[PDB]
Amino acid sequence: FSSVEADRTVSVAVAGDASSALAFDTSDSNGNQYSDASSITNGTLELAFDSLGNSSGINLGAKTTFSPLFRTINNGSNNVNLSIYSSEGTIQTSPTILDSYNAVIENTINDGNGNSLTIEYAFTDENDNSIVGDGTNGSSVSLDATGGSDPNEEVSLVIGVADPGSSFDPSTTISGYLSEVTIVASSV
Amino acid sequence: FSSVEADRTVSVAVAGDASSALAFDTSDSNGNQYSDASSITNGTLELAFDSLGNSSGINLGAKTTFSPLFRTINNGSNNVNLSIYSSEGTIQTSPTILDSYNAVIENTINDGNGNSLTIEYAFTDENDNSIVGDGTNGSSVSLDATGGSDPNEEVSLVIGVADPGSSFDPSTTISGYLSEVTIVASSV
Amino acid sequence: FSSVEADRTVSVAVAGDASSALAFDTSDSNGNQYSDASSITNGTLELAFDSLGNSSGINLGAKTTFSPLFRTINNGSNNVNLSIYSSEGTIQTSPTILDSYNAVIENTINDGNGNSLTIEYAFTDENDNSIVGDGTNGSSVSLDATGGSDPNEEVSLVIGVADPGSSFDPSTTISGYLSEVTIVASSV
Repeated sequence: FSSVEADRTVSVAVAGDASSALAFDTSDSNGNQYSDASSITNGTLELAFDSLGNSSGINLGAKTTFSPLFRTINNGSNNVNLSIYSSEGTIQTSPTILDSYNAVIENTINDGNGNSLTIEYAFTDENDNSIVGDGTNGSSVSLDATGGSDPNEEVSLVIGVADPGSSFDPSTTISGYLSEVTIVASSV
Repeated sequence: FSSVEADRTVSVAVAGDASSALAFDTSDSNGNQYSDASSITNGTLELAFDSLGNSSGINLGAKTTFSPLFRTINNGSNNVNLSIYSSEGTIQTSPTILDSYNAVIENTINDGNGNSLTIEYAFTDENDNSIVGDGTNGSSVSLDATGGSDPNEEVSLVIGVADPGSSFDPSTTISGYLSEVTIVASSV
Repeated sequence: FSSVEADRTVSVAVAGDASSALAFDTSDSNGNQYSDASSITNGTLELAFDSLGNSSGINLGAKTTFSPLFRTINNGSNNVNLSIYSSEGTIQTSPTILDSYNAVIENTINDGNGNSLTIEYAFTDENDNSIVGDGTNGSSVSLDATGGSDPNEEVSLVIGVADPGSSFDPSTTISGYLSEVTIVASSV
């Protein structure tokens, strides 16, 4: 009624690695690292497939499948549909190289004195389901809310690369690959 | 006219939670309540993003949108422009992390052996419009007077936090965050 | 001179609302009532914040400021200084909650199984001066009588209440608040 009101107060906190509302751990107690393909976050989760040592990244002209990779944690106030839609790349359905799974993240680049090289990505999760984000249909998996009993996420990955016998070479420049694989855990 | 007149009497009452000239409540229905992000006021309403059960706060380098959050109730005999702005932070326009909305409440913090980390807050109301208080222009929404027919108000929220490149770490100290989120429901 | 005289007769007329030497009014033609915070005098003028409707009083921890409230009307001869010294309450300077203002009327109350809650008042009118009573210095404003030009008076009000996070609870009894806000219009 014609007045101001200043009774509010707030407390906030930030946790980058293992205590956010939606976190990622990538390790097992008294066990092993799930895989060093992805490393413990430095304050931001990172994927390092493009370089391993004793191998200059992915092997061309074949299918490279990666182990469970990083797990996920949810503690928000609602059940969530975790999904990955990879803003930088492009959503593709009915894959051209990884023709088994339903939908994928597509990327393509060229040499510079050579032309298209085609690559494809898919995150397979629990029953090999391709978790490929939210789109016209996208793809997602169910999760438990704050507490609950059972989160069920160990998001595996598959990398597919074409095999051009010409119009491409594995030497010299290759333009930038994908980055910024966004994650969504919206409500349902 | 050269005389005193003790002609007056007055009655005053105080109520902090659900019955006042301007009230904030969570009284949806026989079915549900509006999320755990802001518990019922203890005498003064409080925002509790500091912790969500297992989680110690918010994700870095990501956008954390939140549910409708607390509602607002007006009971004064005037259509009032409800608005929100923190006296501890500062008003910013054309957000650096939340670049969709028009304006935000900007806050920043640092590690102590690591320098700035940036963060922004936006309250979106019943239609995703950013309420950011009263300023040179600010932002506000309409309301109904005493009784009226439709207070038709609920204040949504979004939290955006920048990503730390190599100049900040969650480890060790993080200086104080925002507090005292004031509110204005002045006369239009 | 050893005798008595009885040449006496002079009438007395009483009117509780408008025709008195000092009076109060609340509305004007073809327009609006100033506000229902103080309804028209029933023979005595009352302040009714306790029952604003759809509310149980004033918000805690807020600078509850109200509309211009009642005006003041004079029909006497001499210019007067108008002030409110609130016999029941206490006079305080350098307010503790409404700190910007000069002087205030102070009151405090408790729970019975809980302790002090602090509240404060002040009127503004022209100059926004407290107009709080006559005391060691008090606070007053000038007013004209028998027309001439006009009284040019309208006494607004502000209500401040503290924000105790403990030692108090809205629940259960809150002992009596202020009453008898006395008014003085004295000679100068």
